[PDB]
Order: sequence, then C-alpha cells, then structure tokens
Amino acid sequence: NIVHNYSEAEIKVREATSNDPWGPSSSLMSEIADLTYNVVAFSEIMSMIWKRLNDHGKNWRHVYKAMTLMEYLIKTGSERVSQQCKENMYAVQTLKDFQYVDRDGKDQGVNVREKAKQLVALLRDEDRLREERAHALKTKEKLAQTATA
Repeated sequence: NIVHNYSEAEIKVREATSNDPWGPSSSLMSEIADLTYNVVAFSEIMSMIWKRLNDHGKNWRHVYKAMTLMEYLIKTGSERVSQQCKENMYAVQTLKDFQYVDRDGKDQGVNVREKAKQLVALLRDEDRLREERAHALKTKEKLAQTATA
C-alpha cells in the first residue's frame, strides 16, 4: 500500500470495500467522495481502490464492492476520478471477464462481469457521464438533507 499507518481516507476505502456479505453504505461513500477533492487523499483513495480491485475467486466481494465505490466516485466525486479511470481503461475492462463459481456451484463472478461491463460503457460515453453526474450529485445532496429513522 506504500503507507505506514493508514490515513483516515484509506481506512474508509478499505471499510467500504471489506470482504463482507454487505455493500458499501451511501453515507460512507459520500464521505469518500468529499475526500477525493483533497489532493493528498485523492491519490491514496485511488491507489487503494485499484488494489482492492486486484483480487480473485472467493475474494470477489472486495472486487465487487470496490467497483461499486469506483462507480459512485466516478459519478459523485472529483472529476479527476473519472479522468484517471479513462486513462487506465484497461484496468476496468479486464474485470469484464472476471470469473468465480463458488463451491456450491453459484456463479458470483457473473455479477462482477456485468457491473464492469456497464461501468465501462458509462466511462466511454461522455454525454451519459455528465447526465449521470448531475443526477448523482443531486442524490447525494438529497441524501445529506434526509433525516435518519
């Protein structure tokens, strides 16, 4: 990871992409999105996400949640997020053929492939990206003004 103690941003990314049977919460992803505007945190955040995406088989949740977070940051964080993804398109495209059938015969990998496929389509369509971002930013805005339960 090339860091001593993890920064708060790195801890948040790891938590959001933990190898656990649950997806990232919107509140946590929203915090990470704000952090993408911090010049130092941006680099730490992207580096950790690319690393969590670098995994296989039984660790598919790391990959799936990392893509979910990347998708969120592409649409809701600094524009530099989508810019770096476009520059490293190959690293997103490889996930389109990720495979994993668990020991019960359940294909978990197909969902990783589908998300990668749709994410790639989004990143290559500039007009869609602008629309998705406007809608995503409004959603984060609405989220911030909605009370708990």
